[PDB]
Amino acid sequence: MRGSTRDQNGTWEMESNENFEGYMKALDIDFATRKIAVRLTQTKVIDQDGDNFKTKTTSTFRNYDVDFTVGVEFDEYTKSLDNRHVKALVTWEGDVLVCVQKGEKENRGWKQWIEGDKLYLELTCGDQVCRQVFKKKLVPR
Repeated sequence: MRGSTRDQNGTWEMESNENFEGYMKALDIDFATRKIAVRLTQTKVIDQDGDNFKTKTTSTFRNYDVDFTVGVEFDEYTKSLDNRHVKALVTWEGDVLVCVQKGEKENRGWKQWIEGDKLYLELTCGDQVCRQVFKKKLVPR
């Protein structure tokens, strides 16, 4: 994948989500939670000021909010998911925003990037990959 810009500011609405179930299962998220969440549309709001990100990902079930500074390791406590601690680090690879979440689970993290007018997010855990695509609702520019 390739990002067309590093500017991810805006509000984005999920248009597709594939293998979210597998990703959730890899995280040991319980059956009932997976069934509720799997096909609920998510909205993602990104407020990005240089290296500082505040993100909110919302549905009518749960929200999944995380704030970070690019290039600064942090203790991510995953209360909205599996209630674990990971050492999270978000870096740029080109114009792809890459997060590695070090901890118990292998190969855990995500990659987020813009292609033109859409936002893409690939979430990984173990041997599972979830691919999400979001259409634009609002961007500043």
